[PDB]
Amino acid sequence: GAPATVTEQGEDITSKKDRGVLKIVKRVGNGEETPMIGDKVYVHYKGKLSNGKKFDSSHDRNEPFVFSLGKGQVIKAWDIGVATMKKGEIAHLLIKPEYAYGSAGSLPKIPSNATLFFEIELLDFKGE
Ligand SMILES: COc1cc2cc(c1OC)OCCCn1cc(nn1)C[C@@H](C)COC(=O)[C@@H]1CCCCN1C(=O)[C@H]2C1CCCCC1
Repeated sequence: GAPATVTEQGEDITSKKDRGVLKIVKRVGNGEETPMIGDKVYVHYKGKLSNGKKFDSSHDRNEPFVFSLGKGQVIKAWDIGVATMKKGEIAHLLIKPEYAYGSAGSLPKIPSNATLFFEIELLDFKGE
């Protein structure tokens, strides 16, 4: 499925090049601009554990998820990944625990050493 394709063909977008955050562009966005640290970013997403029956989606609430890039509301992988995206882009990210909830996890929601998969659509971003 989608996660396996990211493993096999995804680009490593980490600085350390440790394959901690792998990305496939599923739909190319518009223009050249990508968001700056501090920008408010508006997305739709679906997320799941790799090896789990936990699934989460913005589409359930039928409203975009909004956060400030780099301000710490979301996992490191999201700060790294969303910063690479253009408006209108859809991407798949596969994420090792070091860039998500680590060895500890965050129970009950997130277990120890969980790999996460997301599909993210970057709808818009706006400066502070
Ligand atoms: C729908 O509720 C949740 C969704 C997800 C994780 C959740 C969660 O709350 C229960 O708990 C993680 C542990 C507690 N927590 C929450 C937050 N920080 N720590 C803020 C939260 C915004 C952090 O979430 C993220 O960084 C990522 C990216 C943004 C969208 C949600 N994210 C999740 O990790 C999901 C998670 C995805 C995989 C399947 C289980 C849910």
